[PDB]
Amino acid sequence: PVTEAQYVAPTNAVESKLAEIWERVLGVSGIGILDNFFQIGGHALKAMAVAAQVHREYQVELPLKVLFAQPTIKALAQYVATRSHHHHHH
Repeated sequence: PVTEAQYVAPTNAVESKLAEIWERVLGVSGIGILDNFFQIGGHALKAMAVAAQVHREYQVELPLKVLFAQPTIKALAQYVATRSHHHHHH
């Protein structure tokens, strides 16, 4: 009960790349930062397919637990961004 905004195109490059990837998986155009993946027509099978190309592209694991909990470009962009950053596992 918070995804009530109108379509808003991605404005940060990360968001912009994920929105493109969604268009290639869903076969539609106009993916926004607030577009709820499941509302667009996507489902679990599609969600797992997103993580497949993204894991190889962004070098990062995306479990369904994140995709389903936060089915939005904004969420994935931040979840991915914080992981792509320079960690210090040492």
